Amino acid sequence: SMWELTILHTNDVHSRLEQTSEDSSKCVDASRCMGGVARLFTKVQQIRRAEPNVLLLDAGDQYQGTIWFTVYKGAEVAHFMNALRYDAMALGNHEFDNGVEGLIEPLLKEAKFPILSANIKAKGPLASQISGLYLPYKVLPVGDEVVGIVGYTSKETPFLSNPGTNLVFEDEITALQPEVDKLKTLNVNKIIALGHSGFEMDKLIAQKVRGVDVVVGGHSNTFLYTGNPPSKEVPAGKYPFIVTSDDGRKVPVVQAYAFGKYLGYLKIEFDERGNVISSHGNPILLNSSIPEDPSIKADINKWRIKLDDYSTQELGKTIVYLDGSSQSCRFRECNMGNLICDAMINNNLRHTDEMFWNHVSMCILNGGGIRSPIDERNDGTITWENLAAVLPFGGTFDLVQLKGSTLKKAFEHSVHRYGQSTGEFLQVGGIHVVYDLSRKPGDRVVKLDVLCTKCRVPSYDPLKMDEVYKVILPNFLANGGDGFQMIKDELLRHDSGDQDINVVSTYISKMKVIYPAVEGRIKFS
Ligand SMILES: O=P(O)(O)COC[C@H]1O[C@@H](n2ncc3c(NCc4ccccc4Cl)nc(Cl)nc32)[C@H](O)[C@@H]1O
Ligand SMILES: *[C@@H]1O[C@H](CO)[C@@H](O)[C@H](O)[C@H]1NC(C)=O
Ligand SMILES: [Ca+2]
Ligand SMILES: [Zn+2]
Ligand SMILES: [Zn+2]
Repeated sequence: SMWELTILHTNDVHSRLEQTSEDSSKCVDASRCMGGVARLFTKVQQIRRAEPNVLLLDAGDQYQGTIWFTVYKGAEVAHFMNALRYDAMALGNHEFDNGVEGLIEPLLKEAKFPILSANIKAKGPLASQISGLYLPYKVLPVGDEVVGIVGYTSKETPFLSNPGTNLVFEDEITALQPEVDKLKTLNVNKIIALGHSGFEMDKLIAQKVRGVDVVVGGHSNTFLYTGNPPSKEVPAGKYPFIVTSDDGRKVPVVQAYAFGKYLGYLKIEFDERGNVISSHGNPILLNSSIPEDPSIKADINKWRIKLDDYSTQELGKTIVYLDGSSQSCRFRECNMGNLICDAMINNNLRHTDEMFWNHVSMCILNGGGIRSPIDERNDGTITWENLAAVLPFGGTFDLVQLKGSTLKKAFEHSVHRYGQSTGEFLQVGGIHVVYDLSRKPGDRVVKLDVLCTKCRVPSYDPLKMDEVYKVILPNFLANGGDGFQMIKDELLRHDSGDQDINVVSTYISKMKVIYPAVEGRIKFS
């Protein structure tokens, strides 16, 4: 006999509860808007009504991304994931943004579906407090069968969030294998690994973890597609991505990009012993052709009311596209990057009573901290909401005194694994950097000119290794985030500065009309 399972899946929704523009920014032209829970619901229901055996799965990073999360703090996530009748979720690295308390009380206690992570181990007083609220696996009934779903979360989570020192993030493969074996001994022949580690780790899992039939991932924002893709996202491989396992089997790996723009859709065809005979599908583009469900939309609008406080007051206006996309800001100079740094610099110079930092002209900004673009087409209005999506962490723009040799080392770190859309890539201000990627990591920086401080007229002179420089940057980087160990360890002074979003709102309010360009601050050769 045969048994067909349809896996529906989302990942990295990032609090895009409402429908959004093509590029994930705030929705304005509703006729061309995409995604959102209301639209998703409609599509999920069409599938549920057509297919008898269906599972709806999330692979983490529902938390953090828009004012939805700033205001409702995870309660919106639980509430609307419950309304969509999610079958399971894997804990993501952003689910630990508001601490463990901020995971437990809004989400884990209010979610009506199992929330999973096998490689997160609770220790000390936390263990008994959190016992049962998340699980390593869940065995779900699906018709006359059962499907084991085993959870995992990125080992990078303690460096990217706030899980605390009571949670230990074990290696995924080590953590998973006993759980998958345990399931086998419980006569569970169909096993899905749902987790939040990235496409590369998902592939390793499929290869290395005996017993796993399917891997449904997230974290890396990977778009997979079989055929001609329906939008601007460039596929990284076929959907499903077939990994050939060490134990001689074809294991489908899947992911569904990000921002609720696509619903992932995989039909698995199983035998009576839970082996994958075949699988096919593609991620479904959630566009205007799919109507928003009326009930969910009405419910969204009810919850929306509280949020409209953050959209009312126009801070200012842009007359250019503010390119805060991952694809620009992690790979090259992006004008949103330049806007944010110029604001960091400018706002700091307002504090004239402070003697030490009032000629600071140099800025570095982790591109991965830039989380949304802003559109210029509705008279390019900029509200607080628009700004919250760009900078959703709520950190500070701190001030550091760094040696020249430290900065060279940071800019070397900035491109040490270039090509993988990682967040360490540095947007800059008062700095003209030139990379040669043909060279090896640790020696990719061929030119690094910075603005002189001890000079009457500021010009760009070469960074000297033994000179000392004053730089403005996010506290995340100052605290040694994004693997910038050299900053934390080699900084000479570190002063806590102003709140990130306030700095950029204050700047925009001051300027009225903004038009940041790409000027050749970061060049390649
Ligand atoms: O998003 P994901 O697809 O799950 C993985 O993205 C990874 C990238 O995001 C950036 N990042 N990560 C974290 C991060 C932070 N504070 C994290 C943080 C620290 C303490 C408390 C709460 C939080 Cl929330 N602050 C900035 Cl200003 N930037 C950041 C990096 O650039 C990295 O490479
Ligand atoms: C929605 O996506 C489908 C499938 O890619 C496409 O054929 C259709 O034109 C799209 N409709 C829009 C953008 O209105
Ligand atoms: Ca099996
Ligand atoms: Zn994410
Ligand atoms: Zn993530």
